[PDB]
Amino acid sequence: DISTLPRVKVDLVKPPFVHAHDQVAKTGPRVVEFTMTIEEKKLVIDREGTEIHAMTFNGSVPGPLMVVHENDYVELRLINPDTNTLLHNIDFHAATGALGGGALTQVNPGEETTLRFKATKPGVFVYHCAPEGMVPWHVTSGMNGAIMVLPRDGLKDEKGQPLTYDKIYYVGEQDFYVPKDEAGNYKKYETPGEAYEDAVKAMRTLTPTHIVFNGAVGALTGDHALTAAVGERVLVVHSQANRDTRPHLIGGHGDYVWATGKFRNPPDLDQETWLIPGGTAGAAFYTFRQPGVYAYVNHNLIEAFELGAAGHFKVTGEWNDDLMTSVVKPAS
Amino acid sequence: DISTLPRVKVDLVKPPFVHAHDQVAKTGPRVVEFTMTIEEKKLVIDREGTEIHAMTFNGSVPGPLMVVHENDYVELRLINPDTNTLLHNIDFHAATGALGGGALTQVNPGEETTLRFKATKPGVFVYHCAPEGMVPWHVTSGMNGAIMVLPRDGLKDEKGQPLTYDKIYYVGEQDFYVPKDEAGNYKKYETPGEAYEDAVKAMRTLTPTHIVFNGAVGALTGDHALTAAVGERVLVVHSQANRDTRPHLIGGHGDYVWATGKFRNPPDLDQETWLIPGGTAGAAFYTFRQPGVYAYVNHNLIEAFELGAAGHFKVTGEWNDDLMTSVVKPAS
Amino acid sequence: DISTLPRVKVDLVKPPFVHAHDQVAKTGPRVVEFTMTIEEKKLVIDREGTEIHAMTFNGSVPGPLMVVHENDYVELRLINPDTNTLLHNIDFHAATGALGGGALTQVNPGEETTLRFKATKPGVFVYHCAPEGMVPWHVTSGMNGAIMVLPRDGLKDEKGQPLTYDKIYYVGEQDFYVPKDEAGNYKKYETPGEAYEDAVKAMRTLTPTHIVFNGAVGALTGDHALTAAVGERVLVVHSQANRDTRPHLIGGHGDYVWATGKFRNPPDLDQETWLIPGGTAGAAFYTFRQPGVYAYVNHNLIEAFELGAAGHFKVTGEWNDDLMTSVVKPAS
Ligand SMILES: O=N[O-]
Ligand SMILES: O=N[O-]
Ligand SMILES: O=N[O-]
Ligand SMILES: O=N[O-]
Ligand SMILES: O=N[O-]
Ligand SMILES: O=N[O-]
Ligand SMILES: O=N[O-]
Ligand SMILES: O=N[O-]
Ligand SMILES: O=N[O-]
Ligand SMILES: O=N[O-]
Ligand SMILES: O=N[O-]
Ligand SMILES: O=N[O-]
Ligand SMILES: O=N[O-]
Ligand SMILES: O=N[O-]
Ligand SMILES: O=N[O-]
Ligand SMILES: [Cu+2]
Ligand SMILES: [Cu+2]
Ligand SMILES: [Cu+2]
Ligand SMILES: [Cu+2]
Ligand SMILES: [Cu+2]
Ligand SMILES: [Cu+2]
Repeated sequence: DISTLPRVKVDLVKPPFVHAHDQVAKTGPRVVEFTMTIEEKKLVIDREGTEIHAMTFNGSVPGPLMVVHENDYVELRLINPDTNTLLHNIDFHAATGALGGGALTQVNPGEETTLRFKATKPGVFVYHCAPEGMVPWHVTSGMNGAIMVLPRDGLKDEKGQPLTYDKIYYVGEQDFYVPKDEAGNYKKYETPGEAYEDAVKAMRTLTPTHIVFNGAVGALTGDHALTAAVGERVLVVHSQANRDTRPHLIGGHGDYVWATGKFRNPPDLDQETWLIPGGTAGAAFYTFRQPGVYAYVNHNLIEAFELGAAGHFKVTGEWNDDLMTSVVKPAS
Repeated sequence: DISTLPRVKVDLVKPPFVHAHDQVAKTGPRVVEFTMTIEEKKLVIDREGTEIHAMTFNGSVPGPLMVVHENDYVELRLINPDTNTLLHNIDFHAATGALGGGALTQVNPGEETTLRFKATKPGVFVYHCAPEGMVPWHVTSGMNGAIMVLPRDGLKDEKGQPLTYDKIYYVGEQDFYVPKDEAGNYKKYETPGEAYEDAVKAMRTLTPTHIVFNGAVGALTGDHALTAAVGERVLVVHSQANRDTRPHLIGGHGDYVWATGKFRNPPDLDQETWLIPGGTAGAAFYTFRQPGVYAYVNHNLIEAFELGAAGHFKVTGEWNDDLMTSVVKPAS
Repeated sequence: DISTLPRVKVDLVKPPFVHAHDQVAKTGPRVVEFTMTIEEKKLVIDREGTEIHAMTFNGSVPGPLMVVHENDYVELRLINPDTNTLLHNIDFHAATGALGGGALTQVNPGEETTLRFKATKPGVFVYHCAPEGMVPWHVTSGMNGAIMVLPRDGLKDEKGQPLTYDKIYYVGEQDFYVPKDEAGNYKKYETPGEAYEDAVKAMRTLTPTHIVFNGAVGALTGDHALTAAVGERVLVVHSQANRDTRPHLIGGHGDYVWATGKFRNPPDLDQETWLIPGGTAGAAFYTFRQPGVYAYVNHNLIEAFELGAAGHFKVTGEWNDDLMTSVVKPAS
C-alpha cells in the first residue's frame, strides 16, 4: 500500500554535480518525487561557435542524475511547456514495463504527465527520450541522462566490505552529428524541425562531428574542472546513451569499476581504461594519491583531443615522491 | 572408441527458432549429426527493395543454431550443390584445430564433406564461412551462424544454482555493406562474382549500409515478433560474426548475461545493455514481469532505428501496477 | 629508502619477443633500469609500399614490452636525440601522478630525462607519447607500447592456483590514418611536420586506412610467424593505445583471458573472442592442443583481412583425431 509510504521531494542540480543523498539508507522505502521540465534550446557546443538545437531534460546536457535506493518508488512529473515544438517522452532503463515508461509519458507541448515505477535493481542506468519514429534524433540532440539506484546498504567491494565515497560527479558523454554542407561546413537552422532530414543523413554516417562531456568542448575545464583532494574517495558516474566509450583517468586508475554499472556484480579492480557500451551507465571509484591536474578522457584519443571528449580534475594536496619522481629533469 | 557411441541425427530449424534439445543431458556423450546445405540466393533486405546476393547456410541469415552438450562430438555433413557459384567452407569457433575446421571443409560447387569435432568447451560460439582470400566477403554476405554447447548439467547462476529456460530464441545480427554509386544509390548485380571489387571497397569504409536481425529490416516484427508470457524464462542467444553490438531489451533487463557467451564463467547480473564483441556469441536470460510490446535492439540507436537492428517481443499476461503505473496520464 | 635497493639494468628486445624475466620474483623489490631512445623514421606499412613518418620508442612499432614485478620501481632513461624533429614525452598508464609521467618527461631533440615511478598495481598497461596539443598524432604514428607488472608470486587462475607460461609474445596493434588525396591515393611527405594538418583531417574521419600488428601488414607471417609446440602454454599480451580491438585465435581459444589486463581480477575462461578497449592492454593464456597454422586476428574481419590486423602462429607436434577429424574429405 503505497499511500502509507513516506514521500520525499528532491530538487535536482545541474551536472556534473549531484543532488544530496544518503549512501546507506536512513529510512525504509519511500516514494521519491522528482520534477523535470523539458527545454528545447540553442546550444553552442565548440570553440568555433557551432550551434545546435538541443533537446534537454531540465535545461542541461546531460540531464540531471537522480539518486534513489533499491525498492524505492520513483515518481516523476514530466513537463513539456508550450514554448517547445516537439513531442517528447522518457524511457528509464532502470524500470520494468511499457518500453521503460516511454509508452506512458508521451507529452505534446502544453502537456504534463506523472509516472511512477519501482526501482527493483541496483545500479546506474541511462534514461532517455524515445518518441516513436524519432528515437535517435532526440537522444543524439542531448535528451538523455542517468539514474543511480543505490543498494540499501550502500556500495561494496569485491569482498563485500563497504566502499564509501566522499564525492560524486556525473559525466554525461554526448555524440553529436551536426549536418555539413558539400565543402564540410556545419549548417544552421532556425527551428529543430527544419534540421530533421539533414540530421538523419548525418546520423547515418555513424561518424560524430563532436563528442563532448557535459554538453560542450571544454565544459569540464578551467573554472569548471572537477575538484578533489589527495586522500579523497571519488565516484564518477559516466553515461553514454548511444555510442561506446572507454573512460580513462590520466595519471590515475579506476580502483573499483562497474563498467556496465550494476552493483550486484563485483567491481573490476585496478582498471586503466574500461568500456561503457552505448546505452549504458558505468561507475568508477578512485582514491586520489597525488596532487595536480588530471585529465579524464575517452581513450580513443582522437575522440578525446580532436572531437572534444576530455575534461580535467584539479587535485590539491601533498606530492608523494615514493610513487613518482623526476630523477633527472629534461636537459641536454 | 567413437564407434561405440550413440549417434543421433538432428533436423535443424529456421532462426529465430531453435531445434528441440534437452537442457540437462539425459544420455551420455553422443555423436550428434547435422546436415547443412549451402544456398547462394538473392535476398531483399529492406523496405525499399534493396537486393543482395546472400551466401547462406541452410537458406537463412543467420544460419541455424546447433545445440549439443559438452563432450559430445559434432559431425557435420556440409553440402555445396552445383547450383552455387563459389567455393565455401566452415570455421567453428567451438572447435580446436585446423582453423576451426576451415582447412578441412573447402567445397567447390558439386562437392560435400563431413567434419567431426569434439565440443570441449561449454558456451555459445559463432560459426562462419572463411575461404582463403575472401573471408570478410562471405561473412558479411550472411554466411554465419552459431552453436550452443550446453554444460551436461545445464545452466547455472552466479551461486551455482540451476537456471532453466522455458523458451530460447536465436537472434543473428548481420552487418551488410551494399555498394553504392556516386550519388549514393545501391547497386545491383546478376551474380555474386560481379559484385566482388565493389564489395571490397564498400567493406573498407567500415560503415555498414544495413544492420539487421534475422536477415532483413523488420524481420522480427508483426506476425514475426518473438513471443512470451509473463512469468516465462527466456534465453536469447545473440551472435555477431564481424562487428560489435550492444543488445538491450526495451522495458526489461538481462537478468543473467554471458556477454561473451562462455558458461564456465559466472553471468553478469541485472544488465541494462551488454557488449557482444564482433566474432562472438552471447546469451541473456530474462524472466518477463510485464505484458506488452518490448523492443530488442542494438543500443547504438542509429544502428537500431535507422539501419535496421531492432525487433519486437509481444508478451501476454497480467499488468503489475506496483512495478510501473501512470499516476497522471498526459494532459494539459 | 630507495638507495639501499638492488638496481638491475634490463636490455629490451624488439617485439614480438620479450626480454628475459622471472615469473615468480626471486629477489625482493628492486629498481629496474630501462633505457629507451626515441627514433622518428620512415616506415613502409603495406605491400603497395605506402610510407609514413613513424614516431617510435626504440625503433619499433610497437615499443618494447617492459616487465617488472609489483612494488618494483621503474627508472626509465628517455633519450630524444638531435636527429629527431619533434618534442616527445611518455605517459605510463601503470603509474600514478603527473599525467602518468607525461608532465615530467617532455624532451626536445637533444635532451634526455630519467623518470622513476613505483609499480603499485599488477597487470599489463599501455604506455604512450602524449605531448600537449599533439596527443593522437604521436600515438597513431606508432608511439606506444606496454609494460607488464607481474604479481610477485606470478599469475593465478580463477581458483588461485599457479598458471605458468612457457612462452610470451607481445602483439601491439596499430591504427594508422594515412592522408589521402581527392581520388583516394595516399600522400607522401618529406618530414613529419609537413603531414600535420592532413594527419588531423584523416584522424577526424575515425576511419583507419591500415590496422596492423607489429608495424606492418604481414609482419607476423612467413619467417616471422609466432611459434609454439603442442602442449606449450603461451601468453599473448595485446595492446591497442587508441581503438578497440577484439582478438581471436583461429583454431583455438583464450583459455584464460584478462581482457582489460589487470591481474588482481579473475580471468575469463574459454573465450572465443574478447574485447580490448582502446587505451588498454590485455593478456590471453592458451595451451596448444593441435599442430598446424593458426591465425591470430582482430575479429572485425574487414580490419583483419582487408586492413591488415592478422598474424600467424606455426605450431609443431602431433595431430589429435579425437578433437577434430575429416570423416569424408571434400569430394563430388
Ligand atoms: O531554441 N530552441 O531550440
Ligand atoms: O505544460 N503543462 O502543464
Ligand atoms: O556504438 N558505437 O560505439
Ligand atoms: O566507438 N565508440 O566510440
Ligand atoms: O554491470 N556490472 O558492473
Ligand atoms: O541467386 N543467387 O545469388
Ligand atoms: O553436392 N554434392 O554432393
Ligand atoms: O568491430 N566493430 O565494432
Ligand atoms: O561498433 N559496433 O557497432
Ligand atoms: O564469456 N563469458 O560469458
Ligand atoms: O625519417 N624520419 O621520419
Ligand atoms: O640526447 N641527449 O642526451
Ligand atoms: O575506439 N574505437 O574502437
Ligand atoms: O572499433 N574498433 O575496432
Ligand atoms: O582487467 N582485468 O582483466
Ligand atoms: Cu525528446
Ligand atoms: Cu534505451
Ligand atoms: Cu562461403
Ligand atoms: Cu572467426
Ligand atoms: Cu612523441
Ligand atoms: Cu593514455
